[PDB]
Amino acid sequence: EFKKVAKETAITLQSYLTYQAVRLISQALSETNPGQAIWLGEFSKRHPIQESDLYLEAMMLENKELVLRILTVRENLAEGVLEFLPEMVLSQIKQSNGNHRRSLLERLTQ
Amino acid sequence: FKKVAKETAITLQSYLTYQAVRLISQALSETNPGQAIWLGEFSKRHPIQESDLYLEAMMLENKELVLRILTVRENLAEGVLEFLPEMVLSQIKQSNGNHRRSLLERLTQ
Repeated sequence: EFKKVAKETAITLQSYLTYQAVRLISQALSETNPGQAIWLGEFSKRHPIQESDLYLEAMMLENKELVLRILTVRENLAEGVLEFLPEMVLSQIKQSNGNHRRSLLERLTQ
Repeated sequence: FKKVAKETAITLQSYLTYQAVRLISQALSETNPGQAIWLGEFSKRHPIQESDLYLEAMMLENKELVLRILTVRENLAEGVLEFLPEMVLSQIKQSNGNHRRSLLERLTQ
């Protein structure tokens, strides 16, 4: 029952999947149309993918076709990845937690 | 879809840690301002986006806080992870529609 945190994490996740889409598409383009990939690279320097909506809106001024392609790719990733995440993250934290704990307590002894 | 899932899972891990620290600091600033102010200074010196290093770093300075972060992040992790796929997937669809409509309008305008 921490909504503020759920909200901010969801929003973060949204932008991250957006970035994750741009990553895939960038690789694709680095093969197919290099000149366009160079553009995408430097575009992403001028605009933080962290504000994905501001990023996408900004892109509309330059390459509408890509925006659309991003919107699609991002949603597919979302479908493919989202459901596996809770189990995945929870046990990662658990394992990480254990290792830090056992490590920190060993330092006290040693 | 596997590589993405792992990278996302790591980020989310890293992120929830941050989010924990944040929540802890909010309380610390209400309670032990000296500690909170130190926490601030520390965060600047060590990048939270690197939790595992960020934590090991802090193990050399405030073991008691490290252990608290670990407990706190896991509480959030359990309270939040579950409602995440519905929220994000829905949130994307919604942003997706707006963006499409906006864009397709601009095209003819």
